[PDB]
Amino acid sequence: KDKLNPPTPSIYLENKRDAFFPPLHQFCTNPKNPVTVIRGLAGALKLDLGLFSTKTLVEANNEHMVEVRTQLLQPADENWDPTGTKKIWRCESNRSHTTIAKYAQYQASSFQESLREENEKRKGPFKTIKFGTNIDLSDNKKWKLQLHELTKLPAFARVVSAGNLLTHVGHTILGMNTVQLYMKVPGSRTPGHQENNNFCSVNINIGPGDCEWFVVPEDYWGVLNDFCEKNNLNFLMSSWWPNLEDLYEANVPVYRFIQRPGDLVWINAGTVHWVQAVGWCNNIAWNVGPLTACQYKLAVERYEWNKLKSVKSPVPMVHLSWNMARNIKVSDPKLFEMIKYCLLKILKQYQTLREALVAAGKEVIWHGRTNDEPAHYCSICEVEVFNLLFVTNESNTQKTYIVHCHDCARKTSKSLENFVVLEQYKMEDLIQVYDQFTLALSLS
Ligand SMILES: [Mn+2]
Ligand SMILES: [Zn+2]
Repeated sequence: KDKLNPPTPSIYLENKRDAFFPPLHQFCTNPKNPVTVIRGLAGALKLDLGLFSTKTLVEANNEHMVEVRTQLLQPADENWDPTGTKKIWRCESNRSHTTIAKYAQYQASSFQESLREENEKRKGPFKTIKFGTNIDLSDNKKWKLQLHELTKLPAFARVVSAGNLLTHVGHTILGMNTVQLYMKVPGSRTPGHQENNNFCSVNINIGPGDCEWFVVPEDYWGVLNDFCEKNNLNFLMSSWWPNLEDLYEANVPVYRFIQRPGDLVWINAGTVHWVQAVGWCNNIAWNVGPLTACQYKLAVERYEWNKLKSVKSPVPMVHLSWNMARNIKVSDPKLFEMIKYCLLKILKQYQTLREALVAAGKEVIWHGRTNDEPAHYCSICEVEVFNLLFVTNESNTQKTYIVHCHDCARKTSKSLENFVVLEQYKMEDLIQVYDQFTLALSLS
């Protein structure tokens, strides 16, 4: 079917008016558009992409850390087993570290080398390449000019904004509400995935070369999960590169497009995607969480799925839900009902546990909290832990306060005799936040 190769939702910008036009924001967050390519974004805003060129990055912080992926240079849109015999989903990829200066040297000499090959005239086996990924641009003292340039974007796409759920978390989530950079050579691949907790993502290509993107809508993610399981792969944790002929056979639609320098790619919530560099280029990217029923729902879903799969959630959705109720006026009826429902479940579960502890003669110790204090996760199983923290007698004494969930504490100490129970929020105060959380009127 032609329906299996649909056109890319595209927007063509010419000037700042186009960029700040409110129907642009609405188009991107619309659940019917799995991806939006905003062409000419940098040119329309007069963004200086030069601030992210390799030459500029070397000057700024030449010893900055780069995560290296070593990969094979695969042909076109395919992925072959190392012997060149058959197309498979699993990708070979090995990890190491380097610096911006050292990777810059490789990026440049890579280009010079292919110029010489091009002037020499005249199934594998495949060449080996290196991809510089996940470069941390969180420090405002190291990247002042770079980060300031990105405040020129329209609000809905900024790293920080009043309408961004990740801004309301209240603390840093590295690489989600901070910027990451990528330095590439041709063939540099990002394997198949969904964003952390299904949050939207924003990506700008710095150039000078192009990237090629492959995209599948959220509601087909289960099909790809089966494919992984039938090929002995972990959908969430393994490196895989889909066989397009398999997807076509299974009637999965695939959006495919080219991202040129200055183009911005908006990946909508839960959209499955994978990417490869066509030329030599750098990219920047971060996450955003629009205030919509769709975004909140898909985020909660992935939060619960990660528990079943024993994978940590980078976004603490309990902590976030309470902050929304504390600080945000919500006027969408559907979104409001979702948050209210979740808070009620949290409150009931907490009341049940607390009464069980008291009925068994276990002391609950008032511990309170400092504000802007991040959410806590279990030091053993990495689940989010809210309000009641389980800490060993020894860790308490030393005031290291090393957090455990209730289940992990019980597994260690059958009657909790080795633990104390710390409480960060009074029940009356949580009940009030819940009771005063009501639907705001908006005529929009
Ligand atoms: Mn991504
Ligand atoms: Zn645990």
